[PDB]
Amino acid sequence: SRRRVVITGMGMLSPLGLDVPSSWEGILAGRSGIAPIEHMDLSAYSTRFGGSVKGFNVEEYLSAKEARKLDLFIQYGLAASFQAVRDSGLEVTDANRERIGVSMGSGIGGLTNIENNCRSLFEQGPRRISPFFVPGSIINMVSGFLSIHLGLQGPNYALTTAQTTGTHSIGMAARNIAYGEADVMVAGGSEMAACGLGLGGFGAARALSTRNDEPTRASRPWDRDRDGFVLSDGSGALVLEELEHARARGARIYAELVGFGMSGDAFHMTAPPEDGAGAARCMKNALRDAGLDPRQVDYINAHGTSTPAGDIAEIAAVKSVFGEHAHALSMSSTKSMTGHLLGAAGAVEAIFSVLALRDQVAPPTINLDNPDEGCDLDLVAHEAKPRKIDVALSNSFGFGGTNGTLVFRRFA
Amino acid sequence: SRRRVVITGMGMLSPLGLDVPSSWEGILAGRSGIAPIEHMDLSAYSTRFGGSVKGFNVEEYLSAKEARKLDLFIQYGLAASFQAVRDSGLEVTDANRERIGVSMGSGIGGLTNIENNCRSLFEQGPRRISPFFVPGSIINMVSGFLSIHLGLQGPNYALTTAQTTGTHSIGMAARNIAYGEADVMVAGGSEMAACGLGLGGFGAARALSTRNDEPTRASRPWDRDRDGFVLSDGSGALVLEELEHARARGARIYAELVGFGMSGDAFHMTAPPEDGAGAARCMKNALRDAGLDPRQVDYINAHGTSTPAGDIAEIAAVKSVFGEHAHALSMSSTKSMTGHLLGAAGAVEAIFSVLALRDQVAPPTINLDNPDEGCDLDLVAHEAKPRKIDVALSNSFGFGGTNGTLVFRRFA
Ligand SMILES: CC(=O)N1Cc2ccc(N)cc2C1
Repeated sequence: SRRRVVITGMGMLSPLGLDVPSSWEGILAGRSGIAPIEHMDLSAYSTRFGGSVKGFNVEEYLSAKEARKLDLFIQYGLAASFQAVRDSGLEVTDANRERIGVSMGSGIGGLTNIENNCRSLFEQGPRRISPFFVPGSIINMVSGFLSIHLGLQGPNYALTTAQTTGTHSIGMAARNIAYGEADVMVAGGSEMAACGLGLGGFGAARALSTRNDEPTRASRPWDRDRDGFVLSDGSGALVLEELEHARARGARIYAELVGFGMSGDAFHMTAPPEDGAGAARCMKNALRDAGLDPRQVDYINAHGTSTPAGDIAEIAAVKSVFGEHAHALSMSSTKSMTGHLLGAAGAVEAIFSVLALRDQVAPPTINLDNPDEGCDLDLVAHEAKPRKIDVALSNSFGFGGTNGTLVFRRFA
Repeated sequence: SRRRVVITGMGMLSPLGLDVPSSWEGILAGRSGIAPIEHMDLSAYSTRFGGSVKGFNVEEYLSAKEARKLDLFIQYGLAASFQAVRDSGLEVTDANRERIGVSMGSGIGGLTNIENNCRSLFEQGPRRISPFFVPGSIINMVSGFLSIHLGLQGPNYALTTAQTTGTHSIGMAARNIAYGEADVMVAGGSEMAACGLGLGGFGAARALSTRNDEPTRASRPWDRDRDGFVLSDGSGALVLEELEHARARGARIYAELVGFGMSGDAFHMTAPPEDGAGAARCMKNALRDAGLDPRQVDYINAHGTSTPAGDIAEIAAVKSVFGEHAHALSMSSTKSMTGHLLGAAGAVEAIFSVLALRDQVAPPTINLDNPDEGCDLDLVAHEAKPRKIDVALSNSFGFGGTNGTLVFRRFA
């Protein structure tokens, strides 16, 4: 039957740093990775800032010759994938390669790449479209390229479920191992949507904070002055591993993955139900899946996108699932500092959640100066809060009424 | 032990018709759906033909208002999903809605919408980007929109595994049911990449047939004159159902899905290994999953893309897997008539594999006028072949070395 699943490796690019420890240091210090965007000219855009990955050197991972053929999202996913695999100390052999797979996803994928070849197509013509446009841009090629580079011959796929992609990717990889389709999976996601179509598209839908004159205070989840999410780039990857396999080889285990929930809201293409009915169903499935009393949950890492409707939905979802225990746990949004990595949001927040467990600290919600109507839970405003965390939960919600929950606990 | 999964409903948009019975009539008569592409200037392109969905009326499915928000690939996916659900006679209720989920995917997604919003971005700047650009273009919106429209609250997600997408979607939907996460799933894929960026993308990699003089003859898997694949558009969708839930409501069962294989080649970003190592591993994994010996397999719907390296690698794979049984089974490429629907290839080709079981006939590989070196198997050249079929394989292989196999068995 169902095997248990532990975290043996983590890798990350965020607007807070080029690895996990540097990113985490910023999280505990309540530092913002949000700044005006420099790689393009956004004077015609209603939003001109985001969470860029700053100082990324792809030639720490790939030959410039390969890197040139690949969209930044693919570069970011490989960067985090390679970190996580090295962090696991796992050796890939002919003996285990067929039992090691990969599920790295993206919400949008190679939008910069499609934008640039679109430029070439319209300004010059079809014959200037790169021969590398398809394999360098489509979402499954983080899983593809990682498998080619490392010899991973296990299950090879990618999810695209918008802002839920990282949680879905991690959770379903765990089910791969749980049910014995694999002993190891590299799982998470990557996003680089900070191009014309991305900032314009989200801008057109009026979803983005337009606080161009103070980018670091734009992402203010549950604050009454919130005006949309902040668009950020990066990657999260975890090495998920069957528990006995991890023990046999003496792997360092950060935490166990005990619970995964999915659920459609069936409510609206882009709007979350104000009652949190979808988040509620999802967390309930995931806590059942983990065989837990909801009162065991100590820390929740919220979706916490800093949109009006999304944030309030999540208070209502947590009050409804946890009843009075909603006032005992701590809930925070690391999106306060990183902004919204979209399909990678689930991945980086999975790792922040595992790190709350290791270090016994609730990350802060920075910029929560004036909590909104009903937002009366412990939201770890401003400053990290050292506390007892046995069980941590990470929530994601996306367009299509798509929901995911991951439940982690300490392994000893 | 594990719940059994059956097919109770099927839906399709293809170059051979706007539904399954019309597509299947096409298939068994050896008709081509390939023609010069219209309503689009391909003067500057090396390929000017493909498999277009001819005569599609989205308003049979959606309001004009709904449909104007959504890329053709999503319209195609919804059409297939709606056909399939209706074909199943499933009643969605408050009692069962949490146990009905969706896994509809795409290889490439919303190229045509990205192209048109790009046209507007480059000519007039970002204030001409549709506010429905993002949710109207991202790959999870077939699953999103279907779930919202039918009120489905089960597992809500999408796969994107290039030309393997449709197969992976159906396969991992089947897993959700087997391991009791859902009782019903709508699964498959949709694709409409016949924009400048698709034909130009694949054209730039010289992956496409350039036989503009005889478009019906361009797709010729295992023929010595083949010169790359034909780009085709459309959708497949299956209603997957746990057996006891099918029988309890007196569902018409087309066939049972007994076996699912995934596997990475870990070989090359675009190229398959010459010896079908990947396809071999994947078919072996799928037959082991089904608890079947290779001698039990009667019909294989090949990937059969009409690429020099792709077609011959599949011959290698089958010979390696089926040894002294490889000439006994019939193996045909329906891409000989449909061309390559990319991420929807696996969905439509799963349906054709189910109807091969229902009607006891192997669909032809048309245009196999001169089989290449080593292509001495029963590739059902030119005409449909009635024969005994108890076990059917549908193989899919994609960029990133991503493999998928589905094993269907007759039900009586
Ligand atoms: C043409 C056809 O087969 N259908 C099935 C179906 C199901 C639901 C909705 N909204 C619309 C339609 C149209």
